[PDB]
Amino acid sequence: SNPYQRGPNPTRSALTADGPFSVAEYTVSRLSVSGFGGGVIYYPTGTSYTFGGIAMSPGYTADASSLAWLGRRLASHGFVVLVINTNSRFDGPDSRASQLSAALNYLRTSSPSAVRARLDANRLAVAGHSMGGGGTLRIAEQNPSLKAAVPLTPWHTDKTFNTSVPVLIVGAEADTVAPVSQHAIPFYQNLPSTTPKVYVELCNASHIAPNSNNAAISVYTISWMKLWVDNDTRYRQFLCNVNDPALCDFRTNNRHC
Ligand SMILES: [Cl-]
Ligand SMILES: [Cl-]
Repeated sequence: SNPYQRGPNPTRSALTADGPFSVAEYTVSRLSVSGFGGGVIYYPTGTSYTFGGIAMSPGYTADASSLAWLGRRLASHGFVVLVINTNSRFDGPDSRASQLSAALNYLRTSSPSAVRARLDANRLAVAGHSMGGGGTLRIAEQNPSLKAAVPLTPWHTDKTFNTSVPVLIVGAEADTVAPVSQHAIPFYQNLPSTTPKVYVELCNASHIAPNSNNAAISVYTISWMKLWVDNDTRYRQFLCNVNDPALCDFRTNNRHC
């Protein structure tokens, strides 16, 4: 049962480190693509399976290297992951959405044959930090064929996204760049009631929490991607009846349970 199932039965502990798949890396140079600023693809190797794909945007003034740890972590749990560089480091959230859109088309159509051989382009998802997270909400609303969206410490001036794509938002309690009361929590609140949605808030963490290995971001991002990109109900346990000391808030409409 479940053609998309990959990897062993999960434990929390296994989800805080790199997973069972070996990972290859391919550098997409800036000038080799129109529509975004290149980036790095992390993708499984040593395997004959196909996997869902994820496009992920860094944050304001940031490089793709800021999220390398998470691109590798995801790919090692069984995902083809393209972390973009933006055309300009100063690009805003809606610009980042359009570049996510270009990056997804690139992954499907024009990436190297070794990458395409590992990708099931029918199952794609998006994630992003800061302003990249605002771009994630924008594209989830523009393109409801996506399987999931994970905005990390997100920032946007627009507060309402009418999307049927399942969304998990990571807020940081002590974020002063995108305070959760103005950004993350309103985005959560304003998503449709019928859309499966989760908000998790990291205790004593600031806007830079996504820039380095973080156990909570690892568990919740892996689990949400697994549950919706792979229909993998083994990951429901990490997302249901949550009692996590690392979190200082938790909200959900509990549609995913
Ligand atoms: Cl913009
Ligand atoms: Cl092959």
